[PDB]
Amino acid sequence: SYAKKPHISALNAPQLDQRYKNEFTIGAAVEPYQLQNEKDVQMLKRHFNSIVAENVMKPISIQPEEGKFNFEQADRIVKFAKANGMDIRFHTLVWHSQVPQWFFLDKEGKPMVNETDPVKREQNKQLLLKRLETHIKTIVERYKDDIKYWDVVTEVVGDDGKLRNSPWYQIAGIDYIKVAFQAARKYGGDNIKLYMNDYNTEVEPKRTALYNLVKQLKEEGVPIDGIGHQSHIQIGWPSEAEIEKTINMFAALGLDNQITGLDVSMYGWPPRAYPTYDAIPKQKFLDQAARYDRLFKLYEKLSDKISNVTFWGIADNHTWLDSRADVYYDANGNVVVDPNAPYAKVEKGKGKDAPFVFGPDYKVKPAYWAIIDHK
Ligand SMILES: [Cl-]
Ligand SMILES: [Cl-]
Ligand SMILES: [Zn+2]
Ligand SMILES: [Zn+2]
Ligand SMILES: [Zn+2]
Ligand SMILES: [Zn+2]
Ligand SMILES: [Zn+2]
Ligand SMILES: [Zn+2]
Repeated sequence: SYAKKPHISALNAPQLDQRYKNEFTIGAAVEPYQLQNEKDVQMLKRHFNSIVAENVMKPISIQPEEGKFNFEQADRIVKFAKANGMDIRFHTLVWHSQVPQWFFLDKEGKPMVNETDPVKREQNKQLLLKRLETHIKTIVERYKDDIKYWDVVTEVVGDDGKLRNSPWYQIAGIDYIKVAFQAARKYGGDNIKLYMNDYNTEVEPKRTALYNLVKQLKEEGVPIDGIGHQSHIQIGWPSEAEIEKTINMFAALGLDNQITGLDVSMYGWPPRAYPTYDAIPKQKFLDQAARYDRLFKLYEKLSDKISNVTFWGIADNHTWLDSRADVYYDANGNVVVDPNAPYAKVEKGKGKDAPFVFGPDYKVKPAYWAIIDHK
């Protein structure tokens, strides 16, 4: 939506959070070093009223060894948020990735998943659940008065619609999920909001499996306040109709919905990326802008069911999507972006994606104009 609107500096542009302030908060995911960078600091102060840690609040960053709690990096994000009146989301108490291996070792240092004895497997379950509770307890006791929104568990449903068979599930079964939420509520109180977080929440069979899991846990009294939709999406997929169906489905259970990791990739899956930002054709940005136009119009339509929309980054110069931006080369060394075309080699994670409404020079993209307006 609109290429005649100028590529002005985002520090001079109408504030994104103020545009949406009655509909939902607008958040950004950050690393502590960005709080020491003038442009990123000015971007966060100008456009965002919610914040989340890209990495420093994941389990391995918080307790990389048992009894070793590293809160300094997370503290810096909390301090910045409080000084600027930003909501805080905690990502994340429990996850099968970026999680320290000491959790899943038995008393003799051996992997719990390998235990054959049912008596010892039960002891390992209780040990893991005790470690889980202490991890959550320590974190929540420190941050309960500062952080309102919590991703308690992340990605616990597999893309096959079964519970993800992580070491958490192998060792302790479904109880690790129940214990995670119960501990967060116990040590954090009734005012913090507890979320189950996942990607491809729009996609069956994961969507209905997520729905059934949360419905069952809540019937058993497990405290779950909402769903965190990572929303790592493409220009085409998933459709707005299916996003709407998903939000409505979980809202019918009385759940809040938060969009926790929004980025609109320029590519399909697996991605065939351009090697640089400059090589991305202008038309891609127009296609992205129209997708963003439709997307935020739908979020506004559903604003009574969505409390927050967070982008997984600030501006196009820094995005985890670059780690997936594989560049395919044909036999002559020319870049191949057509998903079906011949190619000879791939350079994994070497290309550039462009997923936000702010460009890598901190100037606004056509996607910005598409969501700042009221059309
Ligand atoms: Cl309004
Ligand atoms: Cl990253
Ligand atoms: Zn309004
Ligand atoms: Zn603001
Ligand atoms: Zn360049
Ligand atoms: Zn709302
Ligand atoms: Zn990053
Ligand atoms: Zn619009």
